[PDB]
Amino acid sequence: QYSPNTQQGRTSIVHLFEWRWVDIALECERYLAPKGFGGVQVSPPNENVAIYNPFRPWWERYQPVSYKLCTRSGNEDEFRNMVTRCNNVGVRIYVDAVINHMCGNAVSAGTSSTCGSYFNPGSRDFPAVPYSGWDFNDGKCKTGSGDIENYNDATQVRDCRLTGLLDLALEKDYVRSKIAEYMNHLIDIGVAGFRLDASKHMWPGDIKAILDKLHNLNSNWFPAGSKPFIYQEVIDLGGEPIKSSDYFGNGRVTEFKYGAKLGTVIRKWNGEKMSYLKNWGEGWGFVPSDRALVFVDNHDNQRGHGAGGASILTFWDARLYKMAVGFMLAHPYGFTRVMSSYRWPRQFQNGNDVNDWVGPPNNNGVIKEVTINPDTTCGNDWVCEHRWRQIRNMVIFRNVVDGQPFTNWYDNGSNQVAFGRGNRGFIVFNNDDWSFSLTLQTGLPAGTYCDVISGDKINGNCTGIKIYVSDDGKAHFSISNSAEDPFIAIHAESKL
Ligand SMILES: CCOC(=O)/C=C/c1ccc(O)c(O)c1
Ligand SMILES: CCOC(=O)/C=C/c1ccc(O)c(O)c1
Ligand SMILES: CCOC(=O)/C=C/c1ccc(O)c(O)c1
Ligand SMILES: *[C@@H]1O[C@H](CO)[C@@H](O)[C@H](O)[C@H]1NC(C)=O
Ligand SMILES: [Ca+2]
Ligand SMILES: [Cl-]
Repeated sequence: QYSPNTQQGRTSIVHLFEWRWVDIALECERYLAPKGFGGVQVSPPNENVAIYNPFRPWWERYQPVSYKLCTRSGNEDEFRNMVTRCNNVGVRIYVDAVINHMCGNAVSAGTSSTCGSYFNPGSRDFPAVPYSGWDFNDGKCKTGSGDIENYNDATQVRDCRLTGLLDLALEKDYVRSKIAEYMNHLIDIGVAGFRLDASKHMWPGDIKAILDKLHNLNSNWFPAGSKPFIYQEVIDLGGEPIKSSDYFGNGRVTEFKYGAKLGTVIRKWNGEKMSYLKNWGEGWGFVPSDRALVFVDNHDNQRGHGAGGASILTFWDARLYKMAVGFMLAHPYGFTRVMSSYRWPRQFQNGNDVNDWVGPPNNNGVIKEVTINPDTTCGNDWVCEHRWRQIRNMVIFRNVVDGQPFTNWYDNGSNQVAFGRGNRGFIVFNNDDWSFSLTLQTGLPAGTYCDVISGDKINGNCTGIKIYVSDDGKAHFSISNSAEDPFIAIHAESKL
């Protein structure tokens, strides 16, 4: 459950948030496989509630009505077509598995379902699964409301309703088996693994009993004996009784302190500075690298439903976002996930921002198509961060330096830092308020290399900055603090 099951040399996954299955299939063929992306995390593919408004909020997909594969991203035929085409070009599919709960215990304030299945939250009746009142934790939870009242309390966190969502009794083997039936149907179609939603709200032993029922991967594409990659969503910020180490036996765990701290460091909060990232990873008290799923959108779609660290980013903030993603993709700690988002307005109040009824671009309920502009960016309100040159080229950097050690760290005691990845990559960052201009030791061999942040290596030549490495691996780097991207990255495949 710890190995990503990606093709050798492909080292990251991209979350194509709410994209349609057809658009992900095309993206796998025209962009993700040619650019070496390891896989895609898709939004929940199972049937969910549809509020009566239109209003198609993003959170509707986290309220299951059944396990039929029928959502605004597409139906089962479209889902199987996407998994087949993506696996055929070596791009894996990871499903967001919503298994802790069904929909809101109320929600009947006005609602329907995405594939027409009947459901009634009040009587706990979900006949398309089938689940009844005997399959929920209403009698195990001991709070007066039935909802979680203290989110650091270990028993309420796992047995009571998360924000009113009907909580499944995962100690029953019937419930564990229905969930495994759904997840096994997905593995058999060709899925390579899963994001386990709300894992903090499930007991480690119940998750393991579900995982022990999971199938080996489809051996028409994966070697025999391969097991599904599992990454558990658990926000563990520090002193609470629930800890990420309660879940290492089941698979990887999301390290939310990674994106939170990389965000406060790049923003210099409280005097923090990038030179403190010298011992980034386990030196910062994070989970072990072989159990970490890392990302920098600490909390994307930062609406009111969220109890943790958070930082969403715009223009001067897109600059900080690209710097954070580049540091993450060059650093060897953890398995990396990049987020691809959609555009949505903000309100500018409550302290930071509050336009929160966000939902993806939609064609009257169904997700809109992803369009590609002539410069390879996207239209139709999709942001496509994974197509930004600086991010895409850092996804490639991570592949090129796969397995090489962290080495050659440099820092100026403030926010100008640099490090190498063995003899195959080197990266330099300037987040101070003055320019950087110095000769540093790399582990790279002599030659001319293209900076992949400011340009590309096209046809034996570079489109942006060129870096010259001398015979003893030293190289001069000059970075203005006024550059749009104050960092430079070079690697073995961007050498001329
Ligand atoms: C121009 C893009 O067309 C497609 O991507 C075809 C997707 C597709 C999905 C499900 C099917 O059963 C199918 O025949 C085709
Ligand atoms: C080298 C071993 O390090 C660990 O096992 C870290 C465990 C750990 C558990 C929970 C956390 O929230 C965390 O940051 C770290
Ligand atoms: C000139 C740009 O053309 C496009 O962006 C086509 C997007 C597209 C084409 C076919 C599809 O089935 C789809 O989902 C999306
Ligand atoms: C590409 O251009 C750089 C200068 O920008 C030069 O050093 C390099 O030799 C050129 N490539 C070839 C193959 O001549
Ligand atoms: Ca629970
Ligand atoms: Cl997550």
